[PDB]
Amino acid sequence: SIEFVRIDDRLVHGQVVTTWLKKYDIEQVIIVNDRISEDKTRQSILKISAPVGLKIVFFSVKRFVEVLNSVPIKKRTMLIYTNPKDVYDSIEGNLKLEYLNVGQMSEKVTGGVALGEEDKYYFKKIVDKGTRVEIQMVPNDKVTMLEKFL
Repeated sequence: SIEFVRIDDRLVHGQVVTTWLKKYDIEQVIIVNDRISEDKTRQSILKISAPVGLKIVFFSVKRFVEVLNSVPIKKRTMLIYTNPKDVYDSIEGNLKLEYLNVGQMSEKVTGGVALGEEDKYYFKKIVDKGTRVEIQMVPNDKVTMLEKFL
C-alpha cells in the first residue's frame, strides 16, 4: 500500500509535505536514505518536525528493499527519497513504480530541481523502465515532465 513516492530534499520539512499527506491520506512516511538511516541526529530533527499523527520510519535502501520483499505494508505509506539513484535501486529491488513525483532537488533545470550527471543518468533509467516522472512541488502546483530535460 505504497500510495505515493517522492524525491524531496526538504523531506518532512515544512507545509510542503503535509499537502501531500492530506491528499493521499498518508498514515506513514518511510524516508528511504542511507545517510539518514545512519544518522540519529537528523532522524531526531525530522521526528521533531513531523506532524501530529504521522508514523515516520527510516530505512537504508538495502533494508527497505528487504522489508518490501519480506513484509506486507498495511498503513497508507508515503516514501520519501533524496535522489533518483536510490529510487532506481529500489526498482531493481522490485518496487513497482508507475508514477514518481519529484519535489525539491538542491545544474539548474527547473524551479526546484537541480540535476547532476548521476541524477540525469538514473532519472533516465527510471523513465526508461516505464515510470512516469513529474516535477511538482505542491498538489496545486504546475506539473512539468522531467523527461523534458533528459
